[PDB]
Amino acid sequence: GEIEFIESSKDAGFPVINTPSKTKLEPSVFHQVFEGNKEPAVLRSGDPRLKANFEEAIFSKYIGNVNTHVDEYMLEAVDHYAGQLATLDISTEPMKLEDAVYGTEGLEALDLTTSAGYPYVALGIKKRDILSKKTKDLTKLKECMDKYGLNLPMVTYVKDELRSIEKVAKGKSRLIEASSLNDSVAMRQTFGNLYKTFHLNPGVVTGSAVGCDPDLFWSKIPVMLDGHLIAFDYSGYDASLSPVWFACLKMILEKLGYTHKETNYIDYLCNSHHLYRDKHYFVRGGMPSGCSGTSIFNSMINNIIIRTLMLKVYKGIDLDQFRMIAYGDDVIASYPWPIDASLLAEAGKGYGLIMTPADKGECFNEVTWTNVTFLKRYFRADEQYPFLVHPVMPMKDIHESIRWTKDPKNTQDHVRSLCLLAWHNGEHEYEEFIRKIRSVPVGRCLTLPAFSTLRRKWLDSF
RNA sequence: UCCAGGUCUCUCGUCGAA
RNA sequence: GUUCGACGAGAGA
RNA sequence: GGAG
Ligand SMILES: [Mg+2]
Repeated sequence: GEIEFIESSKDAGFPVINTPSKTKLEPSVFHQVFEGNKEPAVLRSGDPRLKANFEEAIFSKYIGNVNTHVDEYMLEAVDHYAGQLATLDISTEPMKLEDAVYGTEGLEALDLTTSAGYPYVALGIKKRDILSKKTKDLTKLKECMDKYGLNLPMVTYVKDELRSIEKVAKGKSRLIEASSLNDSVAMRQTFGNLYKTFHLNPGVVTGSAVGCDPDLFWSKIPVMLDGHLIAFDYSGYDASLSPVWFACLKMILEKLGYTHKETNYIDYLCNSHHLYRDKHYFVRGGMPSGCSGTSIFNSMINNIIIRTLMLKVYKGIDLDQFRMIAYGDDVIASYPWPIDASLLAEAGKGYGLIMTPADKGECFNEVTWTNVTFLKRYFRADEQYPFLVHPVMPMKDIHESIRWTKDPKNTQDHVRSLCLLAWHNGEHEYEEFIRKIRSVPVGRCLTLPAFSTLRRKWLDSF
């Protein structure tokens, strides 16, 4: 992806937006209890912790575009993945507007607690001023879509979240692109049936993990990926994507049954326009993270990409024995024979992708069931029931979370939620976690679940 | 004086009235 | 208890 | 800009 052009929003008849410049995050009562290396991301150019230019840092992800055509490897990649998806019977018929907006099996309602994007954000207008799940009213919505139309600019915000202090110093904060309510609705009408079929079918046929519950899904993964493991990381995947990959996505969408007018919606993802503060800018390429379908489309593209690389690097690879599960850029895969991920990274480079060793490792060495991760979780077979597998989030990540709060009123919910992640590390580790929580006054006021109760509910869930 | 911060998935919690 | 609904939070991508 |  590449920022092609920047103009003042005033030139283009857009207002200055007003982007929150202060974190909601503050140290919690457990800040001194646990060790941690993360702090709230830099949100503004005048952050005292900055050791580099902030705006340069945040837009640096747009590394550029490769100018190459859809080659024979891509075509074969698209054909093979389209053949899997054909078994799922995805309807290309538009989703009913009420279902698209207020929810249906496999697809939750629009989030009414989030911004409505442009122009509503500059008009003081919220989603709740327009939509209500209690009434399921569409009258005010139809009228706002008629009035303001589609293909509105997305609004760039700096994401408020914890980051390593290294990334704080370099100002390497992440950006989100707020989709207009109108475009979210139009997207959901057009692709809603695809969305729900993916959500309902996580696994190696969609090549997607969206819709999964790691507590249950982790036990299925080794059954689905029974070959030699393949995993690697991407650097700035979303923003690294060149237009050729969107061209591929549109082709696979056509093979699914979508027409040109419908695939043209992808042009608004690939060739996108944005508001940041007092600027209006144009990006060619890059998946604008925050558009409707971000996860599904990033995952679909990841399925096209990794097939492409396999086919290019290894002639006589048999994709029918390839298995992969992607969640956006995150991926875990297998092939019956050892695949050199460093060679895939090499081919990836020519396609404008930056692929590095899994989990920020030093070399593209062997990926094993013991060291592989997915959705930041390790895999550990239950010692009692070896066919059941624990999703294991590292305690250090659980520690970073508990050390901060967006509101001390939520302490009970926050800490309970973390317990449900922590116990998969085992009873000893869990009790040490509970103990440190109980080492400060507030901790002793919390209702925390017993290890035995968690294990019991888990086994019961199967 | 106060508000402004995406798409989605999963899970937990508080409310439900069948 | 169980479903389905509305609201809050946490985590992941 | 929205609201009180
Ligand atoms: Mg990964």
